Amino acid sequence: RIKKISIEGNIAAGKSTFVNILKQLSEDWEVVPEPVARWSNMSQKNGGNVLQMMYEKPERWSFTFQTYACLSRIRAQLASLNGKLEKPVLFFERSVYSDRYIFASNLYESESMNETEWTIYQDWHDWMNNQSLELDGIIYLQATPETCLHRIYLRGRNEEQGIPLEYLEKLHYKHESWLLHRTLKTNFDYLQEVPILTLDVNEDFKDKYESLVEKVKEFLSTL
Amino acid sequence: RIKKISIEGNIAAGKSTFVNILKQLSEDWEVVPEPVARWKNGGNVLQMMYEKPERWSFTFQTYACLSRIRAQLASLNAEKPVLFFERSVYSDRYIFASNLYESESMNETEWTIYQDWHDWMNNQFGQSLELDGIIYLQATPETCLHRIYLRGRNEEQGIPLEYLEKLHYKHESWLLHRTLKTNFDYLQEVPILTLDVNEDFKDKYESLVEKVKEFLSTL
Ligand SMILES: O=c1ccn([C@@H]2O[C@H](COP(=O)(O)OP(=O)(O)O)[C@@H](O)[C@H]2O)c(=O)[nH]1
Ligand SMILES: O=c1ccn([C@@H]2O[C@H](COP(=O)(O)OP(=O)(O)O)[C@@H](O)[C@H]2O)c(=O)[nH]1
Ligand SMILES: Nc1ncnc2c1ncn2[C@@H]1C[C@@H](O)[C@H](CO)O1
Ligand SMILES: Nc1ncnc2c1ncn2[C@@H]1C[C@@H](O)[C@H](CO)O1
Repeated sequence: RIKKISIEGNIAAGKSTFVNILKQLSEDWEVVPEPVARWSNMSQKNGGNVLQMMYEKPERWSFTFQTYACLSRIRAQLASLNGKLEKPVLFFERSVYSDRYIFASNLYESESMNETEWTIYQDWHDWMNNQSLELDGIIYLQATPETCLHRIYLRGRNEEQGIPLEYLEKLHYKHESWLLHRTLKTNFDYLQEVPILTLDVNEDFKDKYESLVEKVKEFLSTL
Repeated sequence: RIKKISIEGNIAAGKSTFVNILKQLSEDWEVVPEPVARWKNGGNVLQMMYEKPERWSFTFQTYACLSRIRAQLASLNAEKPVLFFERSVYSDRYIFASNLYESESMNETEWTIYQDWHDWMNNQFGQSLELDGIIYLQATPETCLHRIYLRGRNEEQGIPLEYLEKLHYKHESWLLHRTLKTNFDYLQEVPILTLDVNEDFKDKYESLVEKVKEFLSTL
């Protein structure tokens, strides 16, 4: 019996950092890192190609990217149900919900996907998933768009130095509608009541992470 | 129990005609017809695919092949049931997406990604969408183009002849010479039936339907 937890947060808030932190702390704790972040500096080929494209001309490629990136996530968390794990916990790096209600939905609103692409994507999504990876909990790593902005700066990936404060602000608002106010409605009945834990990570924690983690073990003890 | 046979063939060779014909002759005989034939968003995407195919080919193929996949999964649930599909997931790939890639309307990345996906879309869900046999409706491309005009269609009245030829050779290679190799290995074995439908058969299909039965009798 493996519990599944999704760790969520904006570009550069500290997800793979944190995710690599609890990694080391438990033999019963495994993580699945988001394939998009690894393409991000032969699936690596396809993955590498589509990301630069996506940046250069989102209005052309958001639909091919979002489907490929989401397919990539389903097969990764699947191959992890196997892999490992007495008191198992699987941490996901972001989820198939993130894909759709944060990134895909955002590109429609931005018009980089038209009604047709969005409507198709929505039922591919709806369908692709009805056919196991339901989550037991959600951890929300909360940071302001300016913290993420400088942390994209401490990361120094080429492509992301472009990314402007306004796109981060945009994504922040959607994480807050979804994970705090629980304002957003989904087409997945259960994700209206998945328990959620919200961690504030504006303060660095790379070597001052004990409370965060005590908070994690608590919430985990209450599932 | 429920055998699945594919009716294959170039555009307007007569596939929609033969399966409807076959459909009235036996309580054991049902069919699942390809959605592109049928073509809301499928209709916008189809229309866009005629407009700027270098833009919409990847998107159309996706939707077209999963729109097919579910349709056939929906049908899959008499004494000797036989379900004929109006083409298969293989047609989608090794006839159409192929060609479109070959014609540069998909780039390498697009192509590789689609093959990957397909590879996975039709394995995860291979539970009986797998074919028992294939019936190749064989027509000359010059025949298929009269039937293009016969069927009288908006967008269709301009199919260059040359395209139909693009589609012929691919069929012949897969279906006649059997030169074409895949990643659906079973496929390079499965019995194929080659039918000549150059002669109109709308009201003369007994010889056609005789063979289909001699054929089904050996599976
Ligand atoms: O407490 C922290 C958390 C994160 N980071 C840095 O912020 C950048 C982006 O964080 P990460 O890649 O983990 O964010 P993700 O987007 O994966 O959430 C990296 O340079 C991390 O070193 C940091 O310096 N202090
Ligand atoms: O023996 C035949 C078979 C077909 N057709 C006509 O050819 C057109 C296209 O055939 P169909 O839609 O069946 O071809 P498909 O694309 O479905 O292979 C239709 O208007 C048919 O009525 C015909 O006149 N004689
Ligand atoms: N679905 C997605 N998952 C993870 N990251 C995504 C997704 N869609 C877009 N991105 C990011 C945002 C940006 O860094 C780049 C393309 O804009 O990829
Ligand atoms: N996958 C496909 N299945 C059936 N027809 C297709 C497919 N891809 C393209 N077509 C045809 C070719 C042309 O007649 C029209 C527009 O591309 O649809």
